[PDB]
Amino acid sequence: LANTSAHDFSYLKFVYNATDTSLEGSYDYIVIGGGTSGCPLAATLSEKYKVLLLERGTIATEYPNTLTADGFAYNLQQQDDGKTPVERFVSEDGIDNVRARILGGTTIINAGVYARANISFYSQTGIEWDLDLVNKTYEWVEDAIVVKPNNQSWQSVIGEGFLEAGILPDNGFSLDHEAGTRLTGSTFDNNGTRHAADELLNKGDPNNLLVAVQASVEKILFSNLSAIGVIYTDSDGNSHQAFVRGNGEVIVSAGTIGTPQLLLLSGVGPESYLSSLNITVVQPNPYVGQFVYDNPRNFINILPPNPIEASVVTVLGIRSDYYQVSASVLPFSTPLFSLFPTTSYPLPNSTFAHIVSQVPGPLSHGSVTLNSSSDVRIAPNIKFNYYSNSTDLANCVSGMKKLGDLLRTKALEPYKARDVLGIDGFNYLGVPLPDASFETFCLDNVASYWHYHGGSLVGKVLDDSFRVMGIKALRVVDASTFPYEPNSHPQGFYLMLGRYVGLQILQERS
Ligand SMILES: Cc1cc2nc3c(=O)[nH]c(=O)nc-3n(C[C@H](O)[C@H](O)[C@H](O)COP(=O)(O)OP(=O)(O)OC[C@H]3O[C@@H](n4cnc5c(N)ncnc54)[C@H](O)[C@@H]3O)c2cc1C
Ligand SMILES: *[C@@H]1O[C@H](CO)[C@@H](O)[C@H](O)[C@H]1NC(C)=O
Ligand SMILES: *[C@@H]1O[C@H](CO)[C@@H](O)[C@H](O)[C@H]1NC(C)=O
Ligand SMILES: *[C@@H]1O[C@H](CO)[C@@H](O)[C@H](O)[C@H]1NC(C)=O
Ligand SMILES: *[C@@H]1O[C@H](CO)[C@@H](O)[C@H](O)[C@H]1NC(C)=O
Ligand SMILES: *[C@@H]1O[C@H](CO)[C@@H](O)[C@H](O)[C@H]1NC(C)=O
Ligand SMILES: *[C@@H]1O[C@H](CO)[C@@H](O)[C@H](O)[C@H]1NC(C)=O
Ligand SMILES: *[C@@H]1O[C@H](CO)[C@@H](O)[C@H](O)[C@H]1NC(C)=O
Ligand SMILES: CC1(C)OCc2cc(C=O)ccc2O1
Repeated sequence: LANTSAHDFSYLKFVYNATDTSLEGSYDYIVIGGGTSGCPLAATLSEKYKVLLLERGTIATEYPNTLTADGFAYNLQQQDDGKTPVERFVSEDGIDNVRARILGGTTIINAGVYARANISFYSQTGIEWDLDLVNKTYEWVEDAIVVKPNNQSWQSVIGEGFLEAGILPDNGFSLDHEAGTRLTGSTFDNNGTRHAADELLNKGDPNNLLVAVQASVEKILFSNLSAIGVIYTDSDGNSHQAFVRGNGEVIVSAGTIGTPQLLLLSGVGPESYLSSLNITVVQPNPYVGQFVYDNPRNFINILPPNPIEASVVTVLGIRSDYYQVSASVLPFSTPLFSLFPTTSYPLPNSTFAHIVSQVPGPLSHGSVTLNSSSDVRIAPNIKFNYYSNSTDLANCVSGMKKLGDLLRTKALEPYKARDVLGIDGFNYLGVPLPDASFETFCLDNVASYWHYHGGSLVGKVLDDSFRVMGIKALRVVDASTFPYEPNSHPQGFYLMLGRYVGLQILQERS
């Protein structure tokens, strides 16, 4: 595991403004999106080959509140001016949400929880994974940016509570997604310093890796149909081109939202849809931007009568049908955008525990469609269809019942306002817990867990080597690739995946 240490910006020695036309030319690899998967992918490829990583956002030093645990709230409170590390959006379901716009991607703005994929996930996918290498790649990530968290009083309360509520066994400290209660890893260190995917660029070869920031990739260029390069615009609005050469490849790592958007803008997607927008079809595929998922977050907020210490989430309660955590949160008068599903939600006057359950899968899905047929800076439309699938609603009911059981534990009893027998002894911010009343509560108070995925699925858009079917020299590696979560907290899987696929590409080519 990593030690406590300052965020390592050594890689800035090979980070350039996209305004620099001398970045234009031929590379072995172009990676689109310097995010969770993109950074370790570009770093891994750079060991042997000339790599250009293109990121639309700027560098994290521009936004210092990205670099500490106590800055997390600030980035969600900050208004979206088009340059900030948090890009705000609202799904067509009406649920507020955010995505990253910064070098390091969503690892620079997230809640830092680190876990490995459920070990059953690999065989569920039917992909022929090299499982030894998957595990070597987790250790490569974890040695760089993951710590064993110190004890935090609220996380310890919640962990005792989960165990008392029957979320067994006690797994102690473990990175594994397994049934029961555990302390997991964190990408915040014990000093509260954020570590992130951008630090994995420090593993790249500084003679082979170049990173362009404020590089907005607008189109994949095509040739036996092959990807050959990209068009990208800089912060001044000028256009630039970069190309791959020989046996090289373009990899799209622009995320659940960015990947399908760029594929559609490039003419890769459903024929009738693209034809309807007068976008010339390069490669018809009915599934680009289809099977987009957002695992529901359902929650209560308790307001203890005595202050609790704020905490980062480290203690997880895992069952097959729900994944539960709690954060202890300082009061604020500026809302954290997407913490609550709309801007019309009460402000907390005192410290509160946000007590949460996540629906696995989920089975409900929607889509990403273009808002503009030309401008990548215009966010696409996204709809998740929360609770359209009744299995999802059934699983939320089970989770909400378990949060009921948690509020009844001796662990939580000291946080009640009134020493009465029932959970009405708590004071709530927003809607308290109440099968039909649990269904209404699930449907009406749903928020994003922020762990959205899909839009470029393996088995739909991609083959088992993450290649776009029908196109040579084009891959996709990010959270657009899988229809189900790998675990409760997927950043660990997607960081591993960038390097892993990087290694498969180098092997394929060797
Ligand atoms: C607020 C929040 C909290 C979270 N908390 C946790 C947690 O604690 N633990 C956890 O495991 N998971 C957490 N997640 C989820 C997890 O962090 C993400 O699912 C994962 O990081 C997604 O990785 P990605 O590579 O698919 O996307 P990203 O990391 O978002 O990378 C995509 C990159 O592409 C760039 N980009 C997009 N389009 C273009 C373009 N056209 N040209 C150039 N660049 C482009 C973006 O700016 C971005 O940097 C959280 C998510 C959020 C939003
Ligand atoms: C890139 O250069 C422009 C001036 O041409 C400036 O406005 C911008 O802030 C620079 N971006 C970065 C990331 O340095
Ligand atoms: C990979 O690591 C996990 C623990 O995360 C372990 O259960 C599993 O046996 C390992 N698998 C292999 C193939 O080594
Ligand atoms: C962490 O500290 C808390 C004190 O609140 C203690 O109860 C808990 O047992 C500790 N956990 C471990 C694994 O040491
Ligand atoms: C597509 O172009 C044709 C002209 O060839 C026009 O009739 C039609 O309205 C256009 N559709 C859109 C959505 O631009
Ligand atoms: C792990 O994934 C497998 C297969 O997809 C599933 O059967 C199991 O419920 C998951 N375990 C947990 C604890 O989520
Ligand atoms: C673009 O987005 C807005 C809301 O975000 C939506 O209401 C509008 O109709 C969208 N346009 C298209 C063409 O999808
Ligand atoms: C829910 O999802 C499964 C696919 O995983 C499907 O069999 C079923 O039709 C869906 N249920 C509903 C209510 O649509
Ligand atoms: C549990 C979850 C979703 O994640 C982490 C988190 C942090 C804050 C910080 O102020 C507030 C709420 C919150 O919620």
